[PDB]
Amino acid sequence: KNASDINTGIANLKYDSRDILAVNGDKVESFIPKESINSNGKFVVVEREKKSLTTSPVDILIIDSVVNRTYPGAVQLANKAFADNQPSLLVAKRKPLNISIDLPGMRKENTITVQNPTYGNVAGAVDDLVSTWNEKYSTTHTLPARMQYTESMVYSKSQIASALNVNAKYLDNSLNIDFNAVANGEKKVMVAAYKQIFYTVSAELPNNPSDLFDNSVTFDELTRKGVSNSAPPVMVSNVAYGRTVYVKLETTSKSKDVQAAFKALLKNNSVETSGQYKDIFEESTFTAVVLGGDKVVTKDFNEIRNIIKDNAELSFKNPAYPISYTSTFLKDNATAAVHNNTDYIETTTTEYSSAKMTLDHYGAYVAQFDVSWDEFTFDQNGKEVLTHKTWEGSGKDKTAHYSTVIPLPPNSKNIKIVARECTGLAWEWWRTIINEQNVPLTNEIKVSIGGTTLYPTATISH
Repeated sequence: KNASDINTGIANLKYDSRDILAVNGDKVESFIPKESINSNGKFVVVEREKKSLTTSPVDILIIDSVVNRTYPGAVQLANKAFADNQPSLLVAKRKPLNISIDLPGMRKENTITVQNPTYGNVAGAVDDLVSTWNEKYSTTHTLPARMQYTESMVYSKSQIASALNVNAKYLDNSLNIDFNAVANGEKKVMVAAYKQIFYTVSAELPNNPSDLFDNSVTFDELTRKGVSNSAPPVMVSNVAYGRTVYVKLETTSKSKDVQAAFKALLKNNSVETSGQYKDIFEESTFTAVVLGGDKVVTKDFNEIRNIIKDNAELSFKNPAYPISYTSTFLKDNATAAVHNNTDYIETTTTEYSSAKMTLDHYGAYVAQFDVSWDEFTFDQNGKEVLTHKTWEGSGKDKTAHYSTVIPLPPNSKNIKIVARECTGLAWEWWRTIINEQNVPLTNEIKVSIGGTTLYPTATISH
Protein backbone atom coordinates (compact mmCIF):
# COMPACT_ATOMS: atom_id res chain seq x y z
CA LYS A 1 0.00 0.00 0.00
CA ASN A 2 2.30 2.70 1.37
CA ALA A 3 4.67 0.08 2.76
CA SER A 4 5.81 0.79 -0.75
CA ASP A 5 6.64 4.39 0.15
CA ILE A 6 8.62 3.29 3.14
CA ASN A 7 10.85 1.22 0.86
CA THR A 8 10.98 3.81 -1.89
CA GLY A 9 11.54 6.62 0.55
CA ILE A 10 14.12 4.66 2.51
CA ALA A 11 15.72 3.37 -0.61
CA ASN A 12 16.20 7.01 -1.52
CA LEU A 13 18.37 8.30 1.30
CA LYS A 14 21.97 9.23 0.52
CA TYR A 15 24.74 9.23 3.12
CA ASP A 16 28.06 7.68 4.04
CA SER A 17 28.69 6.31 7.51
CA ARG A 18 31.95 8.15 8.06
CA ASP A 19 29.91 11.34 7.85
CA ILE A 20 26.77 10.90 9.90
CA LEU A 21 28.42 8.66 12.49
CA ALA A 22 31.65 10.36 13.54
CA VAL A 23 33.23 11.45 16.77
CA ASN A 24 36.29 13.72 17.07
CA GLY A 25 38.53 14.93 19.90
CA ASP A 26 39.44 18.63 20.05
CA LYS A 27 42.66 19.60 18.21
CA VAL A 28 45.56 18.68 20.54
CA GLU A 29 47.41 21.71 21.84
CA SER A 30 50.75 22.48 23.61
CA PHE A 31 53.20 20.49 25.71
CA ILE A 32 56.93 20.34 26.36
CA PRO A 33 58.25 17.82 23.71
CA LYS A 34 61.47 16.77 25.54
CA GLU A 35 62.13 17.70 29.14
CA SER A 36 63.56 16.16 32.32
CA ILE A 37 62.51 16.19 35.98
CA ASN A 38 63.53 14.71 39.33
CA SER A 39 61.28 12.24 41.19
CA ASN A 40 61.78 9.30 43.61
CA GLY A 41 65.44 10.28 43.39
CA LYS A 42 65.64 9.08 39.79
CA PHE A 43 66.46 11.53 37.03
CA VAL A 44 63.62 11.07 34.47
CA VAL A 45 63.74 12.05 30.82
CA VAL A 46 60.12 12.67 29.67
CA GLU A 47 59.13 12.83 25.99
CA ARG A 48 55.82 14.09 24.52
CA GLU A 49 54.03 13.78 21.22
CA LYS A 50 50.68 14.16 19.50
CA LYS A 51 49.46 10.97 17.86
CA SER A 52 46.21 10.21 16.03
CA LEU A 53 44.18 7.31 17.56
CA THR A 54 41.63 5.99 15.01
CA THR A 55 39.00 3.53 16.41
CA SER A 56 36.11 2.24 14.36
CA PRO A 57 33.86 -0.04 16.41
CA VAL A 58 30.93 -2.21 15.34
CA ASP A 59 30.18 -3.09 18.93
CA ILE A 60 28.46 0.14 20.03
CA LEU A 61 28.64 0.49 23.80
CA ILE A 62 25.50 0.91 25.86
CA ILE A 63 25.19 3.39 28.74
CA ASP A 64 23.28 2.47 31.93
CA SER A 65 20.76 5.40 32.05
CA VAL A 66 20.07 5.19 28.27
CA VAL A 67 19.48 1.39 28.41
CA ASN A 68 15.71 1.24 27.77
CA ARG A 69 16.46 2.80 24.34
CA THR A 70 18.48 -0.09 23.09
CA TYR A 71 17.01 -3.54 22.85
CA PRO A 72 16.93 -6.20 20.18
CA GLY A 73 14.73 -5.23 17.27
CA ALA A 74 14.51 -1.50 18.22
CA VAL A 75 14.80 1.09 15.39
CA GLN A 76 17.08 4.10 15.99
CA LEU A 77 18.41 7.15 14.29
CA ALA A 78 21.96 6.88 12.95
CA ASN A 79 23.23 10.31 13.96
CA LYS A 80 25.58 12.41 16.06
CA ALA A 81 23.61 11.66 19.22
CA PHE A 82 23.91 7.99 18.38
CA ALA A 83 27.63 8.33 17.89
CA ASP A 84 27.62 9.82 21.33
CA ASN A 85 25.90 7.01 23.17
CA GLN A 86 22.46 8.68 23.51
CA PRO A 87 20.70 7.21 20.55
CA SER A 88 17.33 8.58 19.65
CA LEU A 89 14.68 5.90 19.60
CA LEU A 90 12.29 5.99 16.64
CA VAL A 91 8.85 4.98 18.03
CA ALA A 92 6.26 3.64 15.57
CA LYS A 93 3.73 0.81 15.36
CA ARG A 94 5.40 -2.45 14.50
CA LYS A 95 4.83 -5.72 12.68
CA PRO A 96 5.73 -8.73 14.74
CA LEU A 97 9.42 -9.75 14.85
CA ASN A 98 11.45 -12.85 15.64
CA ILE A 99 14.22 -12.54 18.22
CA SER A 100 16.43 -15.63 18.81
CA ILE A 101 18.92 -16.04 21.74
CA ASP A 102 22.30 -17.88 21.32
CA LEU A 103 22.44 -19.54 24.80
CA PRO A 104 24.62 -22.63 25.26
CA GLY A 105 21.91 -25.34 25.39
CA MET A 106 21.94 -25.12 21.58
CA ARG A 107 18.14 -25.32 21.02
CA LYS A 108 15.81 -25.20 18.08
CA GLU A 109 13.36 -23.88 20.66
CA ASN A 110 15.43 -20.74 21.14
CA THR A 111 13.55 -18.40 18.81
CA ILE A 112 10.60 -16.46 20.18
CA THR A 113 8.34 -14.31 18.09
CA VAL A 114 7.24 -10.99 19.57
CA GLN A 115 4.01 -9.40 18.47
CA ASN A 116 4.95 -5.82 19.33
CA PRO A 117 8.71 -5.30 19.42
CA THR A 118 8.52 -2.66 22.11
CA TYR A 119 11.23 -2.51 24.72
CA GLY A 120 9.23 -3.88 27.63
CA ASN A 121 7.97 -6.80 25.58
CA VAL A 122 11.27 -7.66 23.91
CA ALA A 123 12.96 -7.34 27.29
CA GLY A 124 10.45 -9.85 28.65
CA ALA A 125 10.79 -12.26 25.71
CA VAL A 126 14.49 -12.31 26.46
CA ASP A 127 13.92 -12.87 30.22
CA ASP A 128 11.66 -15.85 29.32
CA LEU A 129 14.22 -17.47 27.00
CA VAL A 130 16.87 -16.91 29.63
CA SER A 131 15.04 -18.64 32.50
CA THR A 132 13.90 -21.38 30.05
CA TRP A 133 17.50 -22.45 29.31
CA ASN A 134 18.23 -21.74 32.97
CA GLU A 135 15.59 -24.29 34.04
CA LYS A 136 15.69 -26.93 31.32
CA TYR A 137 19.49 -26.80 30.46
CA SER A 138 21.23 -24.84 33.25
CA THR A 139 23.74 -27.56 34.19
CA THR A 140 23.02 -30.03 31.37
CA HIS A 141 25.11 -27.31 29.60
CA THR A 142 28.01 -24.88 30.22
CA LEU A 143 29.11 -21.39 29.17
CA PRO A 144 31.90 -20.74 26.62
CA ALA A 145 34.05 -17.89 27.95
CA ARG A 146 33.34 -15.01 25.55
CA MET A 147 34.76 -11.60 26.18
CA GLN A 148 35.35 -8.12 24.84
CA TYR A 149 38.75 -7.36 26.38
CA THR A 150 40.56 -4.06 26.07
CA GLU A 151 43.47 -2.49 27.82
CA SER A 152 45.51 0.66 27.43
CA MET A 153 47.74 3.26 29.04
CA VAL A 154 45.77 6.46 29.81
CA TYR A 155 46.55 9.89 28.36
CA SER A 156 43.31 11.95 27.81
CA LYS A 157 39.68 11.12 28.63
CA SER A 158 39.26 11.58 24.88
CA GLN A 159 41.79 8.80 24.26
CA ILE A 160 41.28 6.15 26.93
CA ALA A 161 37.60 6.14 26.08
CA SER A 162 38.19 5.96 22.41
CA ALA A 163 40.70 3.13 22.93
CA LEU A 164 39.39 1.09 25.77
CA ASN A 165 36.15 1.43 23.71
CA VAL A 166 34.04 2.75 26.61
CA ASN A 167 32.28 5.99 27.64
CA ALA A 168 34.58 8.74 28.95
CA LYS A 169 32.45 10.22 31.72
CA TYR A 170 31.12 6.85 32.87
CA LEU A 171 34.72 5.59 33.21
CA ASP A 172 36.23 8.59 34.90
CA ASN A 173 33.23 8.81 37.12
CA SER A 174 34.02 5.33 38.44
CA LEU A 175 37.82 5.28 38.29
CA ASN A 176 39.12 8.87 38.72
CA ILE A 177 42.06 8.94 36.34
CA ASP A 178 44.39 11.73 37.53
CA PHE A 179 45.16 12.33 33.84
CA ASN A 180 47.43 15.10 35.11
CA ALA A 181 50.14 13.55 37.22
CA VAL A 182 50.28 11.37 34.10
CA ALA A 183 50.37 14.32 31.77
CA ASN A 184 53.71 15.32 33.31
CA GLY A 185 56.06 12.72 34.86
CA GLU A 186 54.31 12.34 38.26
CA LYS A 187 52.50 9.01 37.69
CA LYS A 188 51.98 6.15 35.18
CA VAL A 189 48.57 4.48 34.61
CA MET A 190 46.76 1.82 32.55
CA VAL A 191 43.19 0.64 32.54
CA ALA A 192 41.64 -2.56 31.45
CA ALA A 193 38.09 -3.21 30.47
CA TYR A 194 36.93 -6.77 30.98
CA LYS A 195 33.63 -6.97 29.06
CA GLN A 196 32.28 -10.51 29.65
CA ILE A 197 29.52 -11.92 27.43
CA PHE A 198 27.07 -14.50 28.77
CA TYR A 199 24.69 -14.42 25.70
CA THR A 200 23.57 -12.42 22.71
CA VAL A 201 19.94 -12.03 21.50
CA SER A 202 19.59 -11.35 17.87
CA ALA A 203 16.78 -9.93 15.75
CA GLU A 204 15.70 -11.03 12.34
CA LEU A 205 17.08 -8.62 9.84
CA PRO A 206 13.95 -7.97 7.75
CA ASN A 207 14.19 -8.38 3.99
CA ASN A 208 12.44 -5.05 3.31
CA PRO A 209 12.44 -2.18 5.81
CA SER A 210 8.69 -1.78 5.46
CA ASP A 211 8.41 -5.23 7.04
CA LEU A 212 9.22 -3.62 10.39
CA PHE A 213 6.25 -1.33 10.62
CA ASP A 214 2.51 -1.74 10.75
CA ASN A 215 0.56 -0.47 7.69
CA SER A 216 -0.73 2.51 9.60
CA VAL A 217 2.77 3.75 9.17
CA THR A 218 3.87 6.10 6.38
CA PHE A 219 7.21 7.45 5.30
CA ASP A 220 6.16 10.94 6.34
CA GLU A 221 5.47 9.50 9.77
CA LEU A 222 9.04 8.32 9.84
CA THR A 223 10.64 11.47 8.44
CA ARG A 224 8.53 13.84 10.51
CA LYS A 225 9.67 11.42 13.24
CA GLY A 226 13.45 11.71 12.66
CA VAL A 227 14.34 10.10 9.37
CA SER A 228 16.59 12.08 6.98
CA ASN A 229 19.84 11.98 5.02
CA SER A 230 21.51 13.50 8.02
CA ALA A 231 20.09 10.61 10.07
CA PRO A 232 18.87 7.41 8.51
CA PRO A 233 17.42 4.54 10.49
CA VAL A 234 19.15 1.50 11.91
CA MET A 235 17.72 -1.58 13.60
CA VAL A 236 19.27 -2.74 16.81
CA SER A 237 19.96 -6.09 15.20
CA ASN A 238 21.81 -7.77 18.17
CA VAL A 239 22.39 -7.08 21.86
CA ALA A 240 25.18 -8.79 23.84
CA TYR A 241 24.35 -9.20 27.53
CA GLY A 242 26.82 -9.91 30.31
CA ARG A 243 28.89 -8.13 32.93
CA THR A 244 31.73 -5.62 33.17
CA VAL A 245 34.79 -5.15 35.33
CA TYR A 246 37.15 -2.22 35.02
CA VAL A 247 40.66 -2.47 36.38
CA LYS A 248 42.92 0.49 37.18
CA LEU A 249 46.63 -0.07 37.31
CA GLU A 250 48.77 2.88 38.45
CA THR A 251 52.34 3.23 39.67
CA THR A 252 54.76 5.91 40.87
CA SER A 253 57.68 4.43 38.86
CA LYS A 254 58.43 6.05 35.47
CA SER A 255 60.46 3.14 34.12
CA LYS A 256 60.12 2.43 30.38
CA ASP A 257 58.83 -0.94 31.57
CA VAL A 258 55.69 0.10 33.48
CA GLN A 259 53.79 -0.63 30.29
CA ALA A 260 54.73 -4.22 29.48
CA ALA A 261 54.99 -4.91 33.20
CA PHE A 262 51.25 -4.43 33.43
CA LYS A 263 50.08 -5.90 30.19
CA ALA A 264 51.85 -8.86 31.82
CA LEU A 265 50.56 -8.65 35.35
CA LEU A 266 47.10 -8.67 33.64
CA LYS A 267 47.39 -11.77 31.46
CA ASN A 268 48.47 -14.17 34.26
CA ASN A 269 50.43 -14.58 37.54
CA SER A 270 53.59 -16.06 36.09
CA VAL A 271 55.21 -12.66 36.27
CA GLU A 272 53.70 -12.07 39.77
CA THR A 273 56.02 -14.40 41.61
CA SER A 274 58.92 -14.50 39.19
CA GLY A 275 60.36 -11.30 40.59
CA GLN A 276 60.67 -9.50 37.27
CA TYR A 277 59.69 -5.82 37.56
CA LYS A 278 59.63 -5.98 41.42
CA ASP A 279 60.27 -2.30 42.19
CA ILE A 280 57.25 -1.43 40.01
CA PHE A 281 54.44 -3.52 41.52
CA GLU A 282 55.63 -1.92 44.73
CA GLU A 283 54.85 1.57 43.58
CA SER A 284 51.78 0.11 41.93
CA THR A 285 48.32 0.15 43.39
CA PHE A 286 45.26 -1.39 41.72
CA THR A 287 41.56 -0.73 41.48
CA ALA A 288 38.62 -2.75 40.19
CA VAL A 289 34.99 -1.72 39.88
CA VAL A 290 32.07 -3.86 38.80
CA LEU A 291 29.57 -1.92 36.69
CA GLY A 292 25.90 -2.47 37.70
CA GLY A 293 22.86 -0.85 35.95
CA ASP A 294 20.62 0.98 38.50
CA LYS A 295 34.37 -1.18 43.89
CA VAL A 296 37.61 -2.30 45.57
CA VAL A 297 41.11 -0.87 45.78
CA THR A 298 44.07 -2.93 47.00
CA LYS A 299 47.80 -3.54 46.57
CA ASP A 300 47.52 -7.33 46.33
CA PHE A 301 46.62 -7.78 42.66
CA ASN A 302 45.43 -11.26 43.42
CA GLU A 303 42.26 -9.68 44.86
CA ILE A 304 41.76 -7.98 41.52
CA ARG A 305 41.99 -11.34 39.68
CA ASN A 306 39.46 -12.71 42.07
CA ILE A 307 36.98 -10.04 41.23
CA ILE A 308 37.57 -10.50 37.49
CA LYS A 309 36.93 -14.20 37.89
CA ASP A 310 33.78 -14.04 39.98
CA ASN A 311 32.46 -12.12 37.03
CA ALA A 312 32.87 -14.45 34.07
CA GLU A 313 29.92 -16.23 35.57
CA LEU A 314 26.20 -15.96 34.96
CA SER A 315 24.32 -16.13 38.30
CA PHE A 316 21.08 -15.18 40.12
CA LYS A 317 23.30 -13.08 42.45
CA ASN A 318 25.16 -11.46 39.49
CA PRO A 319 22.60 -10.82 36.71
CA ALA A 320 23.69 -10.08 33.12
CA TYR A 321 22.84 -6.80 31.36
CA PRO A 322 23.08 -5.30 27.94
CA ILE A 323 26.66 -4.35 27.18
CA SER A 324 27.27 -3.82 23.55
CA TYR A 325 25.09 -3.98 20.47
CA THR A 326 25.01 -4.15 16.70
CA SER A 327 23.24 -1.85 14.27
CA THR A 328 22.04 -2.39 10.75
CA PHE A 329 21.02 0.48 8.48
CA LEU A 330 17.59 -0.46 7.16
CA LYS A 331 18.52 0.74 3.72
CA ASP A 332 20.79 -2.15 2.59
CA ASN A 333 21.37 -3.94 5.87
CA ALA A 334 24.99 -2.74 6.19
CA THR A 335 26.46 -2.87 9.72
CA ALA A 336 26.72 0.49 11.45
CA ALA A 337 30.27 1.47 12.35
CA VAL A 338 30.90 4.52 14.59
CA HIS A 339 34.20 6.14 13.23
CA ASN A 340 36.16 7.72 16.04
CA ASN A 341 39.21 9.99 16.09
CA THR A 342 40.71 11.18 19.37
CA ASP A 343 43.90 13.26 19.49
CA TYR A 344 46.18 13.41 22.50
CA ILE A 345 49.54 14.01 24.17
CA GLU A 346 51.42 10.83 24.84
CA THR A 347 53.83 11.46 27.59
CA THR A 348 56.41 8.65 27.68
CA THR A 349 59.13 8.12 30.34
CA THR A 350 62.67 6.81 30.97
CA GLU A 351 64.18 6.43 34.42
CA TYR A 352 67.89 6.90 35.30
CA SER A 353 69.57 6.38 38.66
CA SER A 354 72.79 7.30 40.47
CA ALA A 355 75.92 5.14 40.03
CA LYS A 356 78.81 4.04 42.31
CA MET A 357 82.10 3.70 40.42
CA THR A 358 84.96 1.94 42.16
CA LEU A 359 88.66 1.86 41.30
CA ASP A 360 90.72 -0.78 43.03
CA HIS A 361 94.36 -1.35 42.33
CA TYR A 362 96.30 -4.40 43.48
CA GLY A 363 98.85 -4.37 40.71
CA ALA A 364 102.52 -5.00 41.39
CA TYR A 365 103.24 -1.84 39.28
CA VAL A 366 102.51 1.84 39.26
CA ALA A 367 99.37 2.63 37.33
CA GLN A 368 97.00 5.26 36.17
CA PHE A 369 93.23 5.79 35.83
CA ASP A 370 91.59 8.17 33.40
CA VAL A 371 87.88 8.40 34.17
CA SER A 372 85.38 10.85 32.63
CA TRP A 373 81.68 11.21 31.94
CA ASP A 374 79.00 13.53 30.57
CA GLU A 375 76.10 14.91 32.51
CA PHE A 376 73.15 15.48 30.21
CA THR A 377 70.34 18.00 30.08
CA PHE A 378 67.89 19.44 27.55
CA ASP A 379 67.37 23.13 26.91
CA GLN A 380 64.27 25.30 26.61
CA ASN A 381 64.31 23.56 23.19
CA GLY A 382 64.75 19.99 24.47
CA LYS A 383 68.20 19.82 22.91
CA GLU A 384 70.66 17.56 24.73
CA VAL A 385 73.10 19.83 26.60
CA LEU A 386 76.33 17.94 27.39
CA THR A 387 78.26 19.13 30.49
CA HIS A 388 81.60 17.28 30.42
CA LYS A 389 82.90 16.11 33.84
CA THR A 390 86.27 14.64 34.72
CA TRP A 391 87.67 12.57 37.60
CA GLU A 392 89.95 14.54 39.92
CA GLY A 393 92.70 11.96 40.21
CA SER A 394 92.55 11.34 36.53
CA GLY A 395 96.13 10.84 35.27
CA LYS A 396 97.75 10.58 38.72
CA ASP A 397 100.18 7.71 39.58
CA LYS A 398 98.71 5.19 42.02
CA THR A 399 100.32 2.41 44.05
CA ALA A 400 98.80 -0.83 45.35
CA HIS A 401 96.63 -1.04 47.20
CA TYR A 402 94.51 1.91 46.13
CA SER A 403 90.79 2.55 45.91
CA THR A 404 88.30 5.33 45.75
CA VAL A 405 84.65 5.88 45.09
CA ILE A 406 83.52 8.00 42.21
CA PRO A 407 79.85 9.09 42.56
CA LEU A 408 78.02 9.50 39.25
CA PRO A 409 74.75 11.45 39.27
CA PRO A 410 71.82 9.64 37.66
CA ASN A 411 71.98 11.74 34.53
CA SER A 412 75.39 10.50 33.36
CA LYS A 413 76.51 9.36 29.95
CA ASN A 414 79.44 8.34 27.70
CA ILE A 415 81.23 7.40 30.93
CA LYS A 416 84.76 6.29 29.65
CA ILE A 417 87.47 4.54 31.71
CA VAL A 418 91.19 4.04 31.05
CA ALA A 419 93.71 2.16 33.06
CA ARG A 420 97.39 2.46 32.18
CA GLU A 421 99.99 0.27 33.79
CA CYS A 422 103.52 1.66 33.96
CA THR A 423 105.87 -1.05 32.77
CA GLY A 424 109.43 0.03 33.65
CA LEU A 425 110.91 2.95 35.62
CA ALA A 426 109.52 6.46 35.74
CA TRP A 427 107.19 6.11 32.80
CA GLU A 428 109.76 4.62 30.51
CA TRP A 429 107.09 2.44 28.94
CA TRP A 430 103.55 1.46 29.80
CA ARG A 431 100.73 -0.78 28.69
CA THR A 432 97.05 -0.07 28.47
CA ILE A 433 95.01 -2.58 30.46
CA ILE A 434 91.51 -1.02 30.70
CA ASN A 435 90.23 1.14 27.82
CA GLU A 436 86.48 1.82 27.38
CA GLN A 437 84.01 4.53 26.51
CA ASN A 438 80.24 4.13 26.73
CA VAL A 439 80.42 2.13 29.89
CA PRO A 440 76.89 1.09 30.84
CA LEU A 441 75.41 3.41 33.44
CA THR A 442 74.65 1.02 36.30
CA ASN A 443 74.22 1.14 40.08
CA GLU A 444 77.70 -0.17 40.65
CA ILE A 445 80.59 0.14 38.24
CA LYS A 446 83.58 -1.80 39.65
CA VAL A 447 87.03 -1.35 38.04
CA SER A 448 89.79 -3.49 39.45
CA ILE A 449 93.33 -3.83 38.06
CA GLY A 450 95.68 -6.38 39.64
CA GLY A 451 98.32 -9.10 39.24
CA THR A 452 101.87 -8.83 37.89
CA THR A 453 103.60 -6.15 35.82
CA LEU A 454 104.17 -8.71 33.07
CA TYR A 455 100.67 -10.28 33.50
CA PRO A 456 98.11 -7.74 34.78
CA THR A 457 94.49 -8.41 35.67
CA ALA A 458 91.88 -5.86 34.65
CA THR A 459 88.10 -5.95 34.65
CA ILE A 460 85.09 -3.73 34.88
CA SER A 461 82.29 -5.37 36.85
CA HIS A 462 78.76 -4.07 36.61
